[PDB]
Amino acid sequence: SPIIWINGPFTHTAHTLHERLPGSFVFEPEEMGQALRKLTPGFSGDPQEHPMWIPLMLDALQYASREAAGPLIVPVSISDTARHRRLMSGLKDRGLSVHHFTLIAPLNVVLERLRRDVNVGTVEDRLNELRGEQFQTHIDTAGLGTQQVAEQIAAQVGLTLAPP
Amino acid sequence: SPIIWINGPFTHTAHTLHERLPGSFVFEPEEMGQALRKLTPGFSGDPQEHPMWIPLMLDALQYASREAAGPLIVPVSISDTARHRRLMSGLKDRGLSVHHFTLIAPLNVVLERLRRDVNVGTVEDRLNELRGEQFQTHIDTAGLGTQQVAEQIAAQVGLTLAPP
Ligand SMILES: [Cl-]
Ligand SMILES: [Cl-]
Repeated sequence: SPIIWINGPFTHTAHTLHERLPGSFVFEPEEMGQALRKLTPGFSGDPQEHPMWIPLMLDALQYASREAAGPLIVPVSISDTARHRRLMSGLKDRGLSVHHFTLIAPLNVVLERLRRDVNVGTVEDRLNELRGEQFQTHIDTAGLGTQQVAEQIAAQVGLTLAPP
Repeated sequence: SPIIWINGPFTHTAHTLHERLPGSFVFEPEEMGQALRKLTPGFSGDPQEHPMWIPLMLDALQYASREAAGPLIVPVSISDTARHRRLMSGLKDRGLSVHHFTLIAPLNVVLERLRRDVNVGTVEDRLNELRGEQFQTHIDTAGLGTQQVAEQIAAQVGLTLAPP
């Protein structure tokens, strides 16, 4: 069944798609990061930088793929071109064909989300990096609510959404 | 005196500019990397990933700046948006105002250079990353020889080149 892989600079999109695709399951890669941080002596920093995170999370994803009734929805937040490539070639290796998207979001929307929980230049650098073609397919969310992003993503992948 | 900071995906440009700007000096950041690799217990990997490389190379650059007769020319090869930012804010901190450029080079030119000493997708990912606006000012070298890139860079920074 389809795998919808959504990279973002921030979440709600994944949830919205989930609510409107019956049988769908939200696979959260961070669960593998939390396991690895607890199982590793002397670990610090971003769990998603653990050397085993990419291969073990993708192994789990492959198994999840075989068990999924409906579409498998995977929210990620990756900025590193090298980690992105590693992930993309890992999927391919495992024979997994995913619909992969990167959300291009307006600076003010990102800054406002971060504040409701931040150097503007550092945020803008990130958003500028995501706009690189190594991150295609791009979905620009300017002027769109979560419902409309979800709808746009579903249209691109050829999926019919249940109503809101 | 002006600092001409040239990031590239590959070298010859720096040399050409050097040959046509009397009094100029080519500052090679990799010399600091080689020192740090030899001075560090258990070190492996890219010397330019050494945690002290950014701050110590930039300290050296600041001193070089005070001693330079002519323009200071600095060839770098950086792909990491995070390392790029670190470098850019480090310069600013040290009060150094540099003319910073990233060469956008054609895929075939890069692939051909690498062969004369390589996964096409991995190269293309890198070139796509460099085209991000976090890497401005961009200089697209399509159709240009080293002499013409040098000339273009000099024009942008307001410098008169000696003849070839
Ligand atoms: Cl795209
Ligand atoms: Cl530019």
